[PDB]
Amino acid sequence: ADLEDNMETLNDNLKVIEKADNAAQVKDALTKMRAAALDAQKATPPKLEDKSPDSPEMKDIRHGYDILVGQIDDALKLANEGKVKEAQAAAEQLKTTRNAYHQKYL
Amino acid sequence: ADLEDNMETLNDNLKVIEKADNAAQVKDALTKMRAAALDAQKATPPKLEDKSPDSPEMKDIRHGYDILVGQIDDALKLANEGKVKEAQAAAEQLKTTRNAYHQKYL
Ligand code: HEM
Ligand code: HEM
Ligand SMILES: [Mg+2]
Ligand SMILES: [Mg+2]
Ligand SMILES: [Mg+2]
Repeated sequence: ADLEDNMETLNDNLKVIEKADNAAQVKDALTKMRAAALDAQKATPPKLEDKSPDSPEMKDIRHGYDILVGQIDDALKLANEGKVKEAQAAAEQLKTTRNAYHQKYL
Repeated sequence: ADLEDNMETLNDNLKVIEKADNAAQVKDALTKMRAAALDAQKATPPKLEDKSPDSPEMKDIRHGYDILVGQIDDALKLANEGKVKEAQAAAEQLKTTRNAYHQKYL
């Protein structure tokens, strides 16, 4: 899957976690967002096509995703304990990384 | 070095930044710090030895460092812009991150 597909998989699943009632739904959604994130990371965004492999940017965007996966595990750890609400909440913090990094790379 | 040294390097250098009066000292300290972090991140803390690298824990431990590294980077950039005060101020935010993950794994 490509970046356009990765982001799409992310957006959709964060939606699902909103409409989610039971724990499981929330888990399968994150499992998916964690896969997508890592993949997205292995990619090179159109605004960085020229940027060098180790450009400070390439390191920034890189780290960004590590923060996203980090926050996904946070909510994943919770969905696992069966704690919906808490995960759903912890899942919102993700919009903050989205905005912070989109602002810089979208 | 071992997790005992890396942290030594962090506690040592962090304080250096507080007593420093010019950007230069700050940047050098932060640079050393950034290293130590990436290093501590690669080791397994005693309290987590018998754990699995896929364990919820290792993920949270993994993340903490990512948070810290990002913070060292945000203060490092300010120092490269000569904001000795804004830089030190940012550095302060590191403690918050330490007290938090030390509670869980120290
Ligand atoms: C889970 C939170 C996130 C959501 C819901 C999300 C959602 C989206 C959506 C809907 C798009 C538009 C895709 C299109 O129009 O084809 C997009 C694009 C993009 N996102 Fe995210 N995103 C998230 C997190 C991130 C993060 C953390 C990064 C960077 C570390 C990132 C980097 C990008 C980039 C570079 C694009 C533009 C792709 C292109 O130019 O085709 N996104 N994202
Ligand atoms: C840059 C802010 C930090 C400072 C100044 C700091 C400082 C220290 C100091 C002085 C020690 C005691 C070492 C010893 O007694 O030998 C220590 C231990 C430790 N720190 Fe940090 N630390 C920081 C951040 C972190 C973070 C983010 C983590 C999260 C993984 C962490 C995890 C640990 C652990 C697990 C130990 C115990 C080592 C042991 O006794 O085996 N520290 N830290
Ligand atoms: Mg996908
Ligand atoms: Mg004092
Ligand atoms: Mg940053």
